[PDB]
Amino acid sequence: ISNLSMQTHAARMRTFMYWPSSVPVQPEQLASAGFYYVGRNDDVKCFCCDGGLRCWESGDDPWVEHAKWFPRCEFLIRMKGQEFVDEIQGRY
Ligand SMILES: CN[C@@H](C)C(=O)N[C@H](C(=O)N1C[C@H]2C[C@@H]3C[C@@H]3N2C[C@H]1C(=O)N[C@@H]1CCOc2ccccc21)C1CCCCC1
Ligand SMILES: [Zn+2]
Repeated sequence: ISNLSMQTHAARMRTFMYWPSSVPVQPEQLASAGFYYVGRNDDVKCFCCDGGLRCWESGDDPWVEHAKWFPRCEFLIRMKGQEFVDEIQGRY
C-alpha cells in the first residue's frame, strides 16, 4: 500500500476488510485519525507521518494515541491542533 493512495478517508476505510472484529477499536475511528490497515494482525500506519501503531486496547482513542506517540505529525496538528498535542505530551 502506497502512503499517497491513503491521503483520503474513503481510501483508508477500504483497507480494513479483514480487520479482526475482536479488536476493541473500530475502522471508522482509525481512518478518521489518519490510519490505514497494513494487513497484518492489528497494525496500522498513518498516511502522513508513517507512524505505526498496534495492540489496540479497550478505550483507546486513535487521536490520543497518535498524539502520544507521533506528536510532530502535521496531519494530527492540522486536525486536532497544537494545544491538544501539547496536553497529551503533558504540557499544560
Ligand atoms: C495501548 N494503545 C496502543 C495503540 C499502543 O500504545 N501501542 C504501542 C505502539 O503501537 N507503539 C509504541 C511506541 C513507542 C515508541 C514510539 C514508538 N512506538 C510506536 C508503536 C509501535 O510499537 N509501532 C510498531 C513498531 C514499529 O513498526 C510498526 C509498524 C506497524 C505497526 C506498528 C509498528 C505499543 C505496541 C506494542 C505493545 C505495547 C504498546
Ligand atoms: Zn501521523
